[PDB]
Amino acid sequence: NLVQFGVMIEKMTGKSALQYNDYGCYCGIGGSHWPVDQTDWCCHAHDCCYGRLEKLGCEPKLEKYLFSVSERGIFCAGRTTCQRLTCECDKRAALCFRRNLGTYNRKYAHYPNKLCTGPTPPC
Ligand SMILES: Cc1c(C(=O)C(N)=O)c2c(OCC(=O)O)cccc2n1Cc1ccccc1C(F)(F)F
Ligand SMILES: [Ca+2]
Ligand SMILES: [Cl-]
Ligand SMILES: [Cl-]
Repeated sequence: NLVQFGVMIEKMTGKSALQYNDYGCYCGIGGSHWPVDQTDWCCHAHDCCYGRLEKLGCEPKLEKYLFSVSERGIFCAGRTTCQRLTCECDKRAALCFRRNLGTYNRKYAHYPNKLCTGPTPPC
């Protein structure tokens, strides 16, 4: 249930959402070992954000929220607090991606999971 996040990613980065799937060791489902770069740390932080939401009773993988983008930035909304929290985790990630556009490297898109090595940093 990832239409909204993808749309947020595209608005904020100018790239297709597909460019952030399987990026590094953390972007995409699950993740492990040490983040390859700052964009990947965004995804590590995002996974941590979702785990916090799951411990609150939310289902952030499934929640559908509402959002807009102006110049003031990204405005999050939703009927429930869980939807709004999901939007906040995604927003922080999309902003993090935009902020690190400067070190985004195409070589890490679709990164083979065997190249993920090191310890798994804690949340
Ligand atoms: C960037 C990202 C994710 C992350 O932010 C992350 N931390 O792993 C992500 C994701 O993470 C949620 C999680 O693993 O808890 C699952 C599926 C696709 C994901 N993607 C890619 C993505 C995002 C939005 C819409 C579509 C896609 C996709 F996969 F189609 F490219
Ligand atoms: Ca992930
Ligand atoms: Cl976060
Ligand atoms: Cl609803």
